[PDB]
Amino acid sequence: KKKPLDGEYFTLQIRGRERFEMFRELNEALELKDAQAGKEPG
Amino acid sequence: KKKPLDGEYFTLQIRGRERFEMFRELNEALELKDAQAGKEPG
Amino acid sequence: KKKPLDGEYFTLQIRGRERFEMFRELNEALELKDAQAGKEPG
Amino acid sequence: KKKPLDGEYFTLQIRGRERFEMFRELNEALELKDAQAGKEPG
Repeated sequence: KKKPLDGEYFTLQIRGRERFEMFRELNEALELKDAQAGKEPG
Repeated sequence: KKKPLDGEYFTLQIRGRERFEMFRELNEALELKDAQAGKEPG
Repeated sequence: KKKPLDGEYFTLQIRGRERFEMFRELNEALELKDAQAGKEPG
Repeated sequence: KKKPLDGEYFTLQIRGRERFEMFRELNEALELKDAQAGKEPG
C-alpha cells in the first residue's frame, strides 16, 4: 500500500478557471483507470 | 498591446510522463480555439 | 432490473483510426465514473 | 480538388446529451489541428 517510486511528476499551467475544472475532470478519469489496473481482475 | 490582463492561472500535477504528453495536447487544443475567438469575422 | 431507461443516445463520426482510439478511451473514462455514481456509499 | 480520399471513418455512441456536447468539443479541437497541419509554413 503506497511505497517506493510512483509515476513521474510534471505540471501544466491552465489559463482560465472554467476550462481548468474541465481538464481536472479528465485527470481523475485517467487516474481512476490506473487504480483499476493493479486491482485483481476477478 | 497584449497587457498582462490574461484569464486566471491555475496548475495541475500530472503523474506519469506518458499520460502527461496526452493532457498537454488537449491544452494546446482549447488554447487554439481561444486564438480563433478574437479573430475578426470576415 | 436494468430497464431500457438509460440516458439519451447520440453519436459522433471520428475520422482517422488513430484519433478514433484516443476518443474511445475518454468515453470509457467518463462511463466509469457513472458506474461509481450509483455505488452505495460506505 | 478535395478528393474523397479522407482518413478512415469510425463512429462512437455517446450516452447522455450532457456528456455528448463535451466529447463533440474535443472532436473539433483535434480536427482544427489537422487543418493547421496542411498549412504551408511561412
